[PDB]
Amino acid sequence: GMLYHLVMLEPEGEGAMDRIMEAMAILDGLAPELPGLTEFRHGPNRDFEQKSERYPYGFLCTFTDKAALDAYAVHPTHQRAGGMLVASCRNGADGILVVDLEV
Amino acid sequence: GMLYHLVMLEPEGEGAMDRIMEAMAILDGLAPELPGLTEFRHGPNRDFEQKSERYPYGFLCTFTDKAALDAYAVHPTHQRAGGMLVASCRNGADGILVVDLEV
Repeated sequence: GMLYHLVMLEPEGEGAMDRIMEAMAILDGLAPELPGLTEFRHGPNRDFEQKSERYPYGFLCTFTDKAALDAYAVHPTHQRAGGMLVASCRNGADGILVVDLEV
Repeated sequence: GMLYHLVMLEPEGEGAMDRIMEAMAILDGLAPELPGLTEFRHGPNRDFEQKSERYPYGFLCTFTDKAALDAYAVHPTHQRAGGMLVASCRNGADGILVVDLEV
């Protein structure tokens, strides 16, 4: 079963978006190197209906399967990028919403 | 200018999911008739990191542009299905998170 991994971010502090944007470039580089991560996309939340105002930025990974998601989890590039995101968000990991939709 | 429209649901009540799957079937049949809606997916949130327990189900629509999202917004068949989602979630539309990532 195919997994859409959605990560919504709550930036907090001076240089939070800058660091997040470096983390996005780090993850753009990683995606092509992981065969089970078929698509990686990121951007501002335009929130046209004003129903997610807490999360001004997010990203999406599409994985072939759970093995692919786990390969991504553990890769040193992603652990570094993940650390940077946690350092850039409100109350750390608590300012990061992660959904894993099986589609 | 491509838009990822993500809807996460908080079902509330007996028969909430039953109605949500009815609304999903409506959107499955509509998506193919909306040419700027290039992909429509949905399923349960496995939430492997326990970081989104609130939202057991969700869906993603990929739109080519804002005009495509607007065409979906105003389509009477989408509105029917969206009213069903609202009436199936906790405290109405309060139980629905909607992101629009511009990617």
